[PDB]
Amino acid sequence: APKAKIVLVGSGMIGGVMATLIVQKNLGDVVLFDIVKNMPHGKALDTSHTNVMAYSNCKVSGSNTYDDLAGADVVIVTAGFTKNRDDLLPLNNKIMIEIGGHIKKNCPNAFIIVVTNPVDVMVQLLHQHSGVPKNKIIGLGGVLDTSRLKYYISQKLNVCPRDVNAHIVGAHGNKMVLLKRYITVGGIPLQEFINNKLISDAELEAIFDRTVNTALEIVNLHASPYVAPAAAIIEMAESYLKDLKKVLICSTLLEGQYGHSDIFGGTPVVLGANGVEQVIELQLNSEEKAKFDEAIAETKRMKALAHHHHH
Amino acid sequence: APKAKIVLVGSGMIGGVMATLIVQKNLGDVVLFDIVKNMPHGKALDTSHTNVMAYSNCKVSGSNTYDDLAGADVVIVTAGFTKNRDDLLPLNNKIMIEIGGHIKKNCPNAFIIVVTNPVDVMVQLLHQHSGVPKNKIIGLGGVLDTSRLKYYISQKLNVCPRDVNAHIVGAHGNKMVLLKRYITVGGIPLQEFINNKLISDAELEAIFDRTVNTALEIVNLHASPYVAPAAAIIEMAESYLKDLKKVLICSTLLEGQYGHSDIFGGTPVVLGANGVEQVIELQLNSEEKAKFDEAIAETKRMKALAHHHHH
Amino acid sequence: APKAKIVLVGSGMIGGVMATLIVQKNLGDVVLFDIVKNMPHGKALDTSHTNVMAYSNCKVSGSNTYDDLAGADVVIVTAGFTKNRDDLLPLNNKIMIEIGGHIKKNCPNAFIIVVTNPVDVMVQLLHQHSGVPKNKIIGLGGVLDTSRLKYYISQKLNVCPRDVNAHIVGAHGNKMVLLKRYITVGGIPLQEFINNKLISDAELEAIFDRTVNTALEIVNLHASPYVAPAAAIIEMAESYLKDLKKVLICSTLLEGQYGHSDIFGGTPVVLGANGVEQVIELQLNSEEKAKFDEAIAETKRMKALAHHHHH
Amino acid sequence: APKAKIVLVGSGMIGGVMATLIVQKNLGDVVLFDIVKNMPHGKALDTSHTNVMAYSNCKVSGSNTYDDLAGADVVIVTAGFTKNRDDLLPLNNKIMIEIGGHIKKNCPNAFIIVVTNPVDVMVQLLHQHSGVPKNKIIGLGGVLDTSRLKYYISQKLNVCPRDVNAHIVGAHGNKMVLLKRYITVGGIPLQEFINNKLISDAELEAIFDRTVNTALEIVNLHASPYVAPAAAIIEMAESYLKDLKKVLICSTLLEGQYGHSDIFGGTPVVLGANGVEQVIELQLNSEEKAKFDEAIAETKRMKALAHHHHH
Repeated sequence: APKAKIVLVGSGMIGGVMATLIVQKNLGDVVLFDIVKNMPHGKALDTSHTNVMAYSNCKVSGSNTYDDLAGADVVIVTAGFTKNRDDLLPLNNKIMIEIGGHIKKNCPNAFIIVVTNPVDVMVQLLHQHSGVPKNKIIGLGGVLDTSRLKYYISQKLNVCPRDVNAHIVGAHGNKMVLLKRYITVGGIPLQEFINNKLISDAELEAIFDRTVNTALEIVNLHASPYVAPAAAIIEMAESYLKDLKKVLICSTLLEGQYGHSDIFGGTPVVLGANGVEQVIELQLNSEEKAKFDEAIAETKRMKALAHHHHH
Repeated sequence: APKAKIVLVGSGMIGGVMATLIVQKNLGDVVLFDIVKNMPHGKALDTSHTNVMAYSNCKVSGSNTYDDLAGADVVIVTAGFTKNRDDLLPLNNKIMIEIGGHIKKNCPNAFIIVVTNPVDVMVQLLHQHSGVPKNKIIGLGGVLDTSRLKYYISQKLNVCPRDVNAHIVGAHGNKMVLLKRYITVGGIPLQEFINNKLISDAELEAIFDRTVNTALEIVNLHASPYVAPAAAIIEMAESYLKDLKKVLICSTLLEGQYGHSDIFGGTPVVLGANGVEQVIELQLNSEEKAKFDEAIAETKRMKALAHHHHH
Repeated sequence: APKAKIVLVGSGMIGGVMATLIVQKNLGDVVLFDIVKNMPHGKALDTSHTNVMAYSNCKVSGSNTYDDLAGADVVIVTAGFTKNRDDLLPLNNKIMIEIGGHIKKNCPNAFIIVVTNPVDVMVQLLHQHSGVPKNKIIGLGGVLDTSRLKYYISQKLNVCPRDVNAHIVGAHGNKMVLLKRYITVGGIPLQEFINNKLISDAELEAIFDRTVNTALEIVNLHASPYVAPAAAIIEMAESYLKDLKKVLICSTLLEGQYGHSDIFGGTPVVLGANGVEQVIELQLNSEEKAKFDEAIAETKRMKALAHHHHH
Repeated sequence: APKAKIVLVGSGMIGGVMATLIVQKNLGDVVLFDIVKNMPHGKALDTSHTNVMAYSNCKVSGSNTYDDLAGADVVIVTAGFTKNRDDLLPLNNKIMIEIGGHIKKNCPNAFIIVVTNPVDVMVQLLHQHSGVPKNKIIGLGGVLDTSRLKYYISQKLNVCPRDVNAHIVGAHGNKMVLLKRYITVGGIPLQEFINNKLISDAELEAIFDRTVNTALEIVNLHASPYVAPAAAIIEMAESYLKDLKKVLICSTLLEGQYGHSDIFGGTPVVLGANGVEQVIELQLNSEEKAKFDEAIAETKRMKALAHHHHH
């Protein structure tokens, strides 16, 4: 096998960090694609020199040509308008449709990661127009949202961040379902730490609200989230590329899980060489299911608005 | 700060792998100490050349001189006789006593990891004779025993090994307490996977028995365990050295946890720059506590035999 | 030792990438300092979540307070105006003076890396006002400029980028001295590859010109260099922090090397736990020395303009 | 692509370290093959648990069945008798012949690394009997011998080990050709350091002799070389697997280089996805060529003795 070819469809801030991390990790050749003239060539050039510092040997190329999708193993889609918000849904639908046609033609066996918000909508639109199998396309959501929850808890408890495990399901956005019952610290139920007064229920509520609102908190601090999104996406991609079979929460086609079909939503999946190798259905109680249902309903509402412009 | 100085007291097979991994990870300068003439110099020389392949710069030196403990940041003790078994306990006590006197004199601020079996006994003897604070000495046990349990489950479930989390407490050896209730897969309770028929209770019983008996299985296959022990020890050491604050199950002085005091036993702890920063007490039920009590009792029985030879 | 504290004085694009890589590499706690209100808090928050994906445990904090330099082990200065160019020299002098006073007060034992252009001027101004020893301050230049030269040659020759070694000395900027005679490929003199017609002299001239002009090439492509600068700086910092003793070309105080004293200029140095542990003087011929002299002269011309505003 | 399959033909000490490092680096699934019953299963089991500590997911299996070569991407041959020495040559020839027949049948597209001494002989015998293309088989030699030379020089000069580059050619063993003229430190000719009295010619002679005699030095210290050999082999393998295109000195089929054809000998090569992608011929002077010729002559003498037993 030659190296993997990884095509970043969108070379904005998240793209730039993704390119950086791919080279750090020597994960494959990178194409920074964008519709903006020359900019992706400039970022690609800058990024390419870091092969020296990293002792890697990944090519990093820019592209303004959709045909450069040919032979892609992994396609990561960040392209889309970001600036009410529902008015962007049909514009972004058109972007998914165009990208999907190019994936179908040029790299129908690629594994596809969708980032364009609202991701649980956009991923399904790209699934439909790209024609790729359901195990070959996913959306970013839970790895990112849970990194925040895990991190905040770990700082309170003074433990390694990765030793906090947590589940956020349903959708990526304001209807995300944070599951207190599925939080552990070093594999131990969070409740034990609450029982010991090491962290309180009230503190946890504050951390939940902070988790849901983190993107807004960052924007209100005159920054914007792109470094953690990039890292989350690269964790997903790497699991696929290296057949690590990590359990990672991602937006995936539901086929009855949680009572839902014909829609994408956030749930733990196992990512390895065959893409989505397993879809894990958490055994939610009725209160948790109700919240899952609200997340799905909101994805459906926005999906309906995505199809069509009106005068 | 100069680099950490890491002294391996015992340069047998586990020592050799530890030296190898320290250089791979660029964790510090290494001293391979042993009472056997010249052998540690030979291993150290071989190991030193790997700095080139690893792009590291750790010194690796051999030693036949206890005074080379001076200035050690981390001391890892593997020295001891291994070939009934209880007859070795007083010989190994004498080894702990001798090493402890040298640690007290030459590196009283070192962090100490004890490996010599039975570790939960030997660690406490070295604690007592070295004079180091309780937060500065631990024994290998749970990281190693749980790596086996986690690994076997992960292979059954076809998930990344590290995504299986599990707890084995009390002691390292045949009385280890395997806690089915504290197993998770990607943070999700194992029971959910049993409910879905992805792994059965009967399979789990077989995996438990295999876990307890793994060292014997390897010896019966005409090999011997040293690679996983080494890796486990290096994970512990690295957590200390790098202040990662990982939750790792290790033998530590109990001060009332589980109803036990004045004895060492296996329990999750948090390892960072201040050594044992937290001792986590799992909220065991009575059936699990009974097994914990049997593990402690066996550590005490062997500790009693360690003190003295008889004619 | 607790973790290293690394203070990024300037939280713009290079700062952001530096923070990202420090967490990836688990190199220390990071402070993103800037005079811009709140922005560094926002970047720090985003960056902090990546501890989860990276299995690291570095704190990442923002700061708008110079006193947060207290206890810094490593201080990296990117702050300064960037938008003729010589008119900025006295404004940037004032920035170096202010930062230097804060380093002298709060972290006089820190190792300091200066990035603000023109670096060979700015580094010496910060040396003078910070009061730090000559072995504790350096400027970014040769690691960055050589990464470009090495990379371009490696692509022509189809070899691993790091296996091309090259020297660019004197100053960082348009008077950089590219030393054809000191280029090797897998340790073998470049000339052998020219002799074999694997790369021509004419190709090399084109690659030299491209190297000198790379920042302009990137800007003309509607991007800007910050990813490779960040990686270069982090390679330097890491060599110090981990005592790797890498030979890295950096701006350092000259004390007679190349016939020059009382000025900073680019030359290979060895970076380890004691800072600049060695200054290596290449045995330049007269033609190469003449170019070195032109680089120094230009640093002096700009240094003279830095001292004072005029009406 | 699924993961690479890496078959270690010989599961002795070098095999064990190789298995360890493959898992550390997550490079592929490993088969520890040996003719000794059960031992490779035992080592494989021990090694497999380290996936947990390493956050990797490489299978590690033992084998006593040559057919398990099926589908191997990389085959590393350490098998052979080691205990005069020329009497072993025909026994080891028979081992190469048997392994070659199994490679031809089961994995004719594998990349093959030969370690069995004398490697420059054994590699060519395995080439001939395996039928693999010349760009798909190499022998360990120069990466290992040069790691020693580089390391010893780096310790004298107090620089990072990898920043010393050096060439040892011709053969692996007592006729190795150490090329003083091709040593550099941070890319700078060694001669400059001799000129500055930082290292003397006499010191270098001592380091050369130590390099040639390192295996004997280690054995005389009651250890044996296996850790550095393993690391060297894994550097080669990784370059192939990851398409890094590193310049690495290895035993390869000569087709006129240095005046030699129809024989294997040590020379820098470039290792990437297409195997031996380039054979680099150093432009030796007559004195260096004479030594190269002596190395070849000795490989030929032993090759002649390898063919046949006598009564």
